Amino acid sequence: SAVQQKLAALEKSSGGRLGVALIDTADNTQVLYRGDERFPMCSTSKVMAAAAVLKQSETQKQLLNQPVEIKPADLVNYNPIAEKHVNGTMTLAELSAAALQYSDNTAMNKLIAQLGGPGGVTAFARAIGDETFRLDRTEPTLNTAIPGDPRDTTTPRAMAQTLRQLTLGHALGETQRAQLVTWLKGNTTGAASIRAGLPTSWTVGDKTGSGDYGTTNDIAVIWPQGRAPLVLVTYFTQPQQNAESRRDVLASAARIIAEG
Ligand SMILES: CCN1CCN(C(=O)N[C@@H](C(=O)N[C@H](C(=O)O)[C@@H]2N[C@@H](C(=O)O)C(C)(C)S2)c2ccccc2)C(=O)C1=O
Repeated sequence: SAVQQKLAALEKSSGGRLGVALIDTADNTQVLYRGDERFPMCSTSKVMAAAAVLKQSETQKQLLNQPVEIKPADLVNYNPIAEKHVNGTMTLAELSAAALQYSDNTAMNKLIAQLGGPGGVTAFARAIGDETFRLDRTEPTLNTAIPGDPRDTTTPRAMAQTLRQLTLGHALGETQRAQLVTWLKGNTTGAASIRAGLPTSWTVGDKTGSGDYGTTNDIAVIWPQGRAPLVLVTYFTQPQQNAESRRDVLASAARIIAEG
C-alpha cells in the first residue's frame, strides 16, 4: 500500500528496524509493518503489569489502597517517584500511576512482586488471549534489548490488539478500565514520540519505552475529534548497542499513519 512504502522509506533512512501496528476501530481494519516480528518491549511492558493488578482489584475491592513499603534496597536505576517515598509507603494505585505516567522502574518491580513474579504478568496476558507477550525479567535487566533475544518481547500486532482490549474492550471491569485510560492520558514522557506526529486537537494516552540498542518504543490509544478511536503501536531498535534514542522516528511513523 501507500503507507507501507512510506514507512519502509522511513525505516531505511533511520538505519534501524521499525515495527508499526495500527487498529482502526471504525471498521476493525489494521495497518501493519513488521507486525509479526518480535521487539524488545522495555517500559511498554508496564501497561501489562498495571492492568494485571487492576484485574486483581475486581475481586479485591480495596487492593489499590493497600500500602506498600519503599525501602532503600528497592530502588534501581530510575525511580523518580519512588525516591520521594523512601522509608515510607506508596499505595498500589500510586505505584501503578508512577510506573505508567513517569515510567518509574521501582514501581514496576513492586507491581511484579504483587503478581508473584514475571510469570504472573505473563499469565495475565494469556488470560486475556495474548499468546505472544512474554515478561522474563524484572527492572532493569529487562531492557537489554539484545538482538535475537526472545526474552521480554512482543510483536506490534499482538500489543496493539491487547492494548485495544484493555482500554477500549472489556478485558477489565468498567471502573478499572476507566482508571487505566485516565492513567494513560496523564502520561508525562510521550511529548516527543507518537504525540509529536499527531494533530494537537487529538487526545492521546500512551506509554513510552527505551532501552539498549537504541530501542525507542511507544504504544498509544488515540481519540480523534469526532471519529472512532485508534490504537497505534510503534517499536524501533538499532544495531549499535550504545545507539541514541530516536523518538523522532516514532513521531514520523505516527505522522505517516495519520495521513491516511
Ligand atoms: C545491564 C543492565 N541494564 C542495561 C539496560 N538498561 C536500560 O535500558 N535503562 C533504560 C531505562 O531505565 N528506562 C526507564 C524505564 O525502564 O522505564 C524509563 N523509561 C523511558 C521511557 O519511558 O521512555 C525513559 C527514557 C523515560 S527512562 C534507559 C534508557 C535510556 C537512558 C537511560 C536509561 C539499564 O539501565 C540497565 O540496568
